[PDB]
Amino acid sequence: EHTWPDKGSLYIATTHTQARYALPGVIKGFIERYPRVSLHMHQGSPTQIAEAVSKGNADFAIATEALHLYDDLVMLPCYHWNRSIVVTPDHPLAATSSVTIEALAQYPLVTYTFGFTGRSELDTAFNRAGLTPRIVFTATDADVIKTYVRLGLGVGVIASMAVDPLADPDLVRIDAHDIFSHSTTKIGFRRSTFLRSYMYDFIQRFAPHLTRDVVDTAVALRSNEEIEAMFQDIKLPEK
Amino acid sequence: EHTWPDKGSLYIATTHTQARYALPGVIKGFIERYPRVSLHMHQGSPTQIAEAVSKGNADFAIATEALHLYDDLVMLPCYHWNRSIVVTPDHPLAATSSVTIEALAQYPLVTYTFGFTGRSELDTAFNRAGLTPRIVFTATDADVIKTYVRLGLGVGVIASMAVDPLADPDLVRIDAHDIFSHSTTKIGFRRSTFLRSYMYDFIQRFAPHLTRDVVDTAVALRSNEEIEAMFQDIKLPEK
Repeated sequence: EHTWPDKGSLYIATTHTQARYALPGVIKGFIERYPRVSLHMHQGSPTQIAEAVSKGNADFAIATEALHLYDDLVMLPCYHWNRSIVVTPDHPLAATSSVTIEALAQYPLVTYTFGFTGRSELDTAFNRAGLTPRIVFTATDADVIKTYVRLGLGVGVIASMAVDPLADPDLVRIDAHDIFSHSTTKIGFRRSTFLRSYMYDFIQRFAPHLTRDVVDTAVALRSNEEIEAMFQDIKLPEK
Repeated sequence: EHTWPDKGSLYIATTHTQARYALPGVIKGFIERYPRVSLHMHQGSPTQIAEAVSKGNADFAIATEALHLYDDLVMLPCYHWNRSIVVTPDHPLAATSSVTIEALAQYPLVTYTFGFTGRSELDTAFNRAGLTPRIVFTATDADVIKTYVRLGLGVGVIASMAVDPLADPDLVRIDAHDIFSHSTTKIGFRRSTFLRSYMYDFIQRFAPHLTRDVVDTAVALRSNEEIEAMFQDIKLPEK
């Protein structure tokens, strides 16, 4: 209908990438739908994020899957995403017909800060291929990464959701989905958290397969591993 | 002339705000001027920044002044900057003729992460006025801060250099220079670092009053305090 009168607060701890490219539409929709809920969002490192909902006052952790770190939280898979290579049109990569990771490792890289927004998968891929990449520029934000790629500092590696040809018309995007293993964005919370109906609403808005029932089943499992296995038959959203 | 053949590396540890709004022009100019220097830049927290040049491999720390943290580095003042209030045109602040900090504290705030990019001065100002601000949104990036201000999450407080009416035409900027004490961006390095001529070039490009002589005098002082006092007669750049 119109709006809910529900009343309460919703504290989110998340990353730049989620805050910037994944959440604004969800949050806009939620804000008009749930007028009397005080929404809070604090960008943090994956460590800070886990700490914030684990020890602090965040209700929800929204971040890409990071080891046994969200271990004592209820973690739910929301969507899969991967990386795009960003270069200038005059870059040797732009000419190259199919670009591999040995071709990519030839160049200085401009990408995410270590342990952020799935850097691990980039590192792991290089380790696996026995290659040592020259990472010269590092940041939390795809925007400045793009800025420095356009100055010729090197080859950008960002999240594909952080690119758009409409808003970055002077760049060349190369999909690296066959180059890196995909990353999974997860939503998480403390088990002791009483899940308000707006909390269910929000979760399902951000992750449609996560209906109230499914969420309730997941908390009943008491393993994040079993929770992820719940969905191994279905194709999760790709972003 | 054209270019220098000089050869070496330049490792910079800095913040988002510097990387995004203060450095790209300097770096572009430096990159064509100093072709054979490998430039590296890694965004980090003020803690990471200090650690990186203090313990790690960064040559230069570029960040706003942060206590006895850069204590065992050579710190040089580069420029002063302050904050702007960012709201939507239909915000009560936009109508208000002169906006004070008691008027501002009436509203939920969208600003920098704690201990970042001069948050302290915002906090200190609120403490001094005996006011407790409702900070609902926090981030390292002015861009997403602006994004969430436009959704009506609250009142933005960013660096003035992070705003432009040309590139953010649908926002209202209010200068808060009489509201917050200014912040000072500083450049810093380890004393044992041999200062290459490109390093002097770069420093002076970023901070014109910091000529080779002046820089050399500053290292001779062996106090960051005396170094800052060297310039107390002149007006530092304002950004």
